[PDB]
Amino acid sequence: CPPTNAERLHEFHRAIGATPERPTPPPPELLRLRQTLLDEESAEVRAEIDHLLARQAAGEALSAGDLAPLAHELADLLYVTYGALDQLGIDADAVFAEVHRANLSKASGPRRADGKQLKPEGWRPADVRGVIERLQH
Amino acid sequence: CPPTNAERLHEFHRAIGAATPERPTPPPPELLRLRQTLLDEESAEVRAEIDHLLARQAAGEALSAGDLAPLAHELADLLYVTYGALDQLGIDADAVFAEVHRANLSKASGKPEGWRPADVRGVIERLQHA
Ligand SMILES: O=c1ccn([C@H]2C[C@H](O)[C@@H](COP(=O)(O)O)O2)c(=O)[nH]1
Ligand SMILES: [Cl-]
Ligand SMILES: [Mg+2]
Ligand SMILES: [Mg+2]
Repeated sequence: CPPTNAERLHEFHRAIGATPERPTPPPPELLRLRQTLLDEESAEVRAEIDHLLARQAAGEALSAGDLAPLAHELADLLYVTYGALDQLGIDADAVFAEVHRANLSKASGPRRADGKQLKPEGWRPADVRGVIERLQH
Repeated sequence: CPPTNAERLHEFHRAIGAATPERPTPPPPELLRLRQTLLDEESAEVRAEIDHLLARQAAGEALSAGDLAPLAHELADLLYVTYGALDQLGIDADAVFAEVHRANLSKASGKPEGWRPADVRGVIERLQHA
C-alpha cells in the first residue's frame, strides 16, 4: 500500500511546518484562502482547455505531448483540492471512496447531450455525513 | 490494498461507457468541453458550500465537524471530475501528481540549489511507452 495523493498532501503540509488528524472546523480566513487557491488553479486549467479547443477549432491536430500543460494544471488543481480537505482534517480517501460508490450506482441512468452521466430513478446519494462522523469517532 | 482515486475513475468510466484510454490520447473537442463543464459545475458547488459556512460563521455560529460534510462532499466531487479529465485523456493521474508533488515538496526543502520544476511533458512521454 503506497502513499495516496491525499497522504502526500499531509506530508507536504508537515514539511512546510504546517494539519489536524481529525475533521476540524476551520477559521474563516482558512476557508477564504482555500477558495482563492481553487480559483487560481481552476482558472489556469480553464485557460489550457480553452487553448486546446482553440487549436482544434483552427484545424490543428493535437499530439499527446500537447496535453502536458493541461495535465500539469489538472494536477495542480488536485493538489489544492486535496490541500483543502487536509487542512480541514478530513481524510479525502474516505470521502472519495463513498462518493465513488454512489457514482458507480449511476451507471443505469441516462446521459446528457454533452455526455454527462445523469442519475437513474431511485438513485441514492453518498452519505458523506456518515464518513465525517466515523472519521471523528 | 485499496484502488487509488485515479484508478476509481477508470472503473467509473468503464462502468458508464465513457472513453478511458490506456495511454495519453489527444481528445476530440467534445471531450474537452465536457471536462470544462463538469469542472465549472463542481467548482461552483464548492464555492456555494464555502460561502454558506462563511455566512454562518459571520453570524457567530460555532461550526461542528458535521457541518463540514456538504463542503467535503463537493470537494470530493471536484477531485472526481478533475481525476476524470485526466482519465479521459488517458493520462495516469497518479504519475503526474507524483511529479507535481516531487517538485512542490522539493521546493519546500530549500528554493533548493539544483531544484527541478515539475516535468509533466516528461511524465507523458514515459506513459506513452510503459
Ligand atoms: O459524467 C459524469 C457525471 C457525474 N460525475 C461525477 C462527479 C461527481 O462526483 C458527481 C457529480 O454529479 P452531479 O451531482 O452533478 O450529477 O458525479 C462524473 O464524474 N462524470
Ligand atoms: Cl469521450
Ligand atoms: Mg497551476
Ligand atoms: Mg457536487
